[PDB]
Amino acid sequence: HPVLEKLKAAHSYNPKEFEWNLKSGRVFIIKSYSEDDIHRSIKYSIWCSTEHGNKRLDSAFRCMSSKGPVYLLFSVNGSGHFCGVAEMKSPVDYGTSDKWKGKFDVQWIFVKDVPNNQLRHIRLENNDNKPVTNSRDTQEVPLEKAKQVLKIISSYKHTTSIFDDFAHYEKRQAVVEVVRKERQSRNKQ
Repeated sequence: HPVLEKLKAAHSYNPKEFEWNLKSGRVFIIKSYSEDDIHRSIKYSIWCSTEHGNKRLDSAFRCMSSKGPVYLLFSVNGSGHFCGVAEMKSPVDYGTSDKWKGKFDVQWIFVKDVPNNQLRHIRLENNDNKPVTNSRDTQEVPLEKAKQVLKIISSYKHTTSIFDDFAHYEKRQAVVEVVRKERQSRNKQ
């Protein structure tokens, strides 16, 4: 599969060393609606949250302007694992450019399944001491606990990725586009 080979050659997924001991920065949970959205995000380096989520992330990125990075810890709802880590790279663009209303740039860094039981011992004092694995979308992670999460995700010797199913997602999306196009045609009549 050529798209995945292009993506892996052009970007440096799952670096073997990663500075997790962040001197500055902000870290947030991302809860995706689906694997398809993750696949689309890795392929096109974009993300979109809800309206509320986008406002929070836009504000954080703009407040971090030159001081340090904004990291996104991805997990699809009800999945039982995190699927990767990406860096936020731009503010939110609301201009007209069809399922996502805004968008911002991300750089996917880790694409690897890290099970939730590797992280449940880390709790968020700013979210009623619940496990970081029980977070809502765009929940901010305090820097020290974020260091621990990034260290575990960075080091974890994973068995699978969403990449293991790349062709599957490529086909799903392709079939969807045909389905949409023909349906749209039946409604043009």
